Amino acid sequence: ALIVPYNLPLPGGVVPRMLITILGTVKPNANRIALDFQRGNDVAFHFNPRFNENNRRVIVCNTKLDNNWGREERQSVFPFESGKPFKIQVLVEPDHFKVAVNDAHLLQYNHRVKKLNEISKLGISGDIDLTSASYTMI
Ligand SMILES: COc1c(F)c(F)c(C(=O)N[C@H]2[C@@H](O)[C@@H](CO)O[C@@H](S[C@@H]3O[C@H](CO)[C@H](O)[C@H](NC(=O)c4c(F)c(F)c(OC)c(F)c4F)[C@H]3OS(=O)(=O)O)[C@@H]2O)c(F)c1F
Repeated sequence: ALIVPYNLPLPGGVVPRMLITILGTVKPNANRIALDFQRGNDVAFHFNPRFNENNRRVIVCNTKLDNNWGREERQSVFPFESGKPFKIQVLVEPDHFKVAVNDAHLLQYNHRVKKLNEISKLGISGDIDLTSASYTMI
């Protein structure tokens, strides 16, 4: 049981082979969830499940630079369910973040922010009960 929004420091930023694991439960009637991997005020990787965008469920990913959102990356697969426990794993690889939900690969997001070792915070927010947030090197 962690308070949301939660900040997970990433000391010395991220690096390939770093695995971030988030455990929680989606609230009933959730509207959205967000993971924000931040480089100072910039958002290197925003991962944003939306439960009701024009009555569709979609995950939006993007980068924020100098307070400007870039071009969104959207795909169709939506593994979250209101009221249910989830696991998000974010594995940093050399050219992308690799995301799996509930042990199934979901998406990749290519690195736009190049200075990986300055992406030194993960913010976790939105309509979840957050159980734990941690990292390990694999
Ligand atoms: C298929 O359907 C669509 C569509 F319907 C669209 F509208 C778009 C379109 O691009 N929509 C974007 C457009 O309307 C743009 C214009 O400013 O605004 C973004 S919204 C923006 O999108 C960003 C990523 O590009 C962020 O997701 C951003 N959200 C947050 O900052 C945010 C959040 F994600 C949270 F989860 C959150 O609380 C947990 C919160 F407080 C937030 F502020 C969020 O800002 S907020 O909705 O005002 O909060 C739309 O996605 C689209 F591409 C599609 F493909």
